[PDB]
Amino acid sequence: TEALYQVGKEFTSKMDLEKPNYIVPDYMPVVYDKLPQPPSHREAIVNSCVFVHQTLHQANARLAKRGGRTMAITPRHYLDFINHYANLFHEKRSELEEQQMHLNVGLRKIKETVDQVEELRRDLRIKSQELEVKNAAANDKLKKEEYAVLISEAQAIKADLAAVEAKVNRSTALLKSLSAERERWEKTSETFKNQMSTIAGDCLLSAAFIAYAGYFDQQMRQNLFTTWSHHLQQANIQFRTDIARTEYLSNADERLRWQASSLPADDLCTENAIMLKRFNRYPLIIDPSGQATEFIMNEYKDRKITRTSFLDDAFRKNLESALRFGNPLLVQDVESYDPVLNPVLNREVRRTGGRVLITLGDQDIDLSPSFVIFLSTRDPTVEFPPDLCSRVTFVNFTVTRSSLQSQCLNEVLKAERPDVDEKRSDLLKLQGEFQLRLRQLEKSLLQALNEVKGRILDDDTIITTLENLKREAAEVTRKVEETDIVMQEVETVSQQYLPLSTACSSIYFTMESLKQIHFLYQYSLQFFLDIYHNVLYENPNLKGVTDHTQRLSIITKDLFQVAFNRVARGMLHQDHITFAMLLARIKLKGTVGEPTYDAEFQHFLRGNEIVLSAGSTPRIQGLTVEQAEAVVRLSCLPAFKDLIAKVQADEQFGIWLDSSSPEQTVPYLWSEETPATPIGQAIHRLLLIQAFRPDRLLAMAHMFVSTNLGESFMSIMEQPLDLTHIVGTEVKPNTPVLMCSVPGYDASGHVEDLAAEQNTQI
Repeated sequence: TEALYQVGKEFTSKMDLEKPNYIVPDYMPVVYDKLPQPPSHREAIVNSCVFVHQTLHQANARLAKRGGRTMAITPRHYLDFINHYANLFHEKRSELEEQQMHLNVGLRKIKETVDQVEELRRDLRIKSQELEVKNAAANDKLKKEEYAVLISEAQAIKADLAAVEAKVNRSTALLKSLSAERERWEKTSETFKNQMSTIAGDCLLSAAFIAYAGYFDQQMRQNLFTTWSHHLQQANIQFRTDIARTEYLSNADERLRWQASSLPADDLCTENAIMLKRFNRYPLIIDPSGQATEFIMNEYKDRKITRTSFLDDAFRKNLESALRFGNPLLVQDVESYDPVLNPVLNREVRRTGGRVLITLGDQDIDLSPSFVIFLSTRDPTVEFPPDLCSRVTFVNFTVTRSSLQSQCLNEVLKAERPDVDEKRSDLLKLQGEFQLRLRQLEKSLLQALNEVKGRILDDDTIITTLENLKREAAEVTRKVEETDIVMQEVETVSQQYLPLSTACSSIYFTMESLKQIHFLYQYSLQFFLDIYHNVLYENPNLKGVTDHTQRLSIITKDLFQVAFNRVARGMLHQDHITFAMLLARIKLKGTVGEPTYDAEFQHFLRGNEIVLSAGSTPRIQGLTVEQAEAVVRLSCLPAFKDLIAKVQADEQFGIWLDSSSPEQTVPYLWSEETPATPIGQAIHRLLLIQAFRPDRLLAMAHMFVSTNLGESFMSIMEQPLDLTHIVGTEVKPNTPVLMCSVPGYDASGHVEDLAAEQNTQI
């Protein structure tokens, strides 16, 4: 902690972190034991910088204790952190001061313009007086050749007055047209002090996010930011809580180009793009889906980026060429990392004799300053050694629930409402261009007032340009309003397909969690997307259906069925009920008319955590000790509060307790106010069976799945595998077919027979 503080304080000396008005809180979140008792604002900032680094150690411990994969936290992360803090602070301070410079110039030109028309109106009145004097003098002289010149002079002044009065009206209309811009610039100028007062805190949070948050998923990234934000609050460090981190670390122009480079429209993906732009250590990209690899290649075509791999034979030549010519290089398969990059990643350059040299193996190479290297892997489960973790910036592309919901909502819209989906796509392109144009319009209009000398009225060209920029600004603003209402037509159509997209994300994230119960249950996002595509485009139940609502019900039903069919063929049969149980719970959440049953499922799981004392559990005649305890624990629900009495009042309960199939005749032994639902009755029977006949819990679970998903939902697993249909239609040629068998079983013969049936060579 002492080393971190000294590094932070020494490295932030160039920083302008002096806030004489800073108030020391009564409870100071001190992490450096020798931090001075009345800490200064700079002392608090460096103390907060130390705290952020130590939070990642706590963060790694929490994921490690839960079995999650963690990457080593090294001092190079801290050096990365403070480096980004210095750069962002200077960048944000420079941008704000530069912006405040234009606003002050723009405001003063408008104020001068208001003065100019005031004297020009005074001049207009003066010129009118001159016309009255000249006309009267000419008339009096005429009433008594030179007088023809005098009236010509008066007529010439009349043209001058006409030019003056037209200039007054046009400049007044310009001032009225510039009233909104003058008001907007005044408001921001007042807020200059507030923004200056939060840059120190805002950049600290932003820099920490770039240096540490890359490897973690959406939930863990948010937890880290909230922990840092909370600490700044206890330290009285000022930071704004309104602007999102993506908006504060990137502009709209860059985000527009990122979309053109096929970057997914997702906040975490946008955060990754910012990391891929503001990195200090070279980025290591983790993208199982592969859009990040495409995005990097789209973003760097103009700079001639080359894709290679650590396993390719030309990697050393490609690396040498990229270093020598300064071209971007993308290297895949970083799980096979070649330690030849160790000097490159550590930036161990030797500058002697006007030459910048990098030692690659035993050969010295001149390093061009435009060189950049990106490392990528498609395996999210790969472990890297701590030495590699210290040399790279982790940028993890993990699927978020919101992003998958958007992907699935868009895909069903494309399949089901192609006219609506196309209209949505055109509007997003139109609105993207429209917002782009407005940004140029406000920038250009600001530049015109910031580059004009003397007065605006003096040069009529400046006046015309402002009117044209204002005229185009109003029309585009008119075009934005009309695109807003048409999106409302798109949004209200898309609301019908929202529950399906929620079901899609829940199903995939259930599939993604199946690796926790067996190492074999590995499922990519493409596997689920193939399932989703099958339900939307290769569904025999939609052949003649035309009603959108009925098609949606078919799609929703068939999505659960195909998901179970394809996943369970690659699961052990003992785990089939577990996956079907979860799909039923996902489908239950989709039913608006059903209750949550959260308490009943809370009791169905865990359950044993309700500790019972010796006096808490009595001796119920007709039940064993374990059965009696299950009665007492189940008694905690309001529905089963009168559980012991109901069993005692039922002498026929003894017969049902020792029946072969008690799950099919579970007595109505639960109390309730309103009549329960068939799904609700099954859950009550499920709790009763678990309490009294745990050997029939699987049988009751199958009935629960039958109640939610149908009687034939699990029937495919009972049939022999139809390898012919799956290989011919469901399996892509690039996808290997994995024949996994338990000992004593071997699927080689099935493949050999399958080739014979198809009369194909193998």
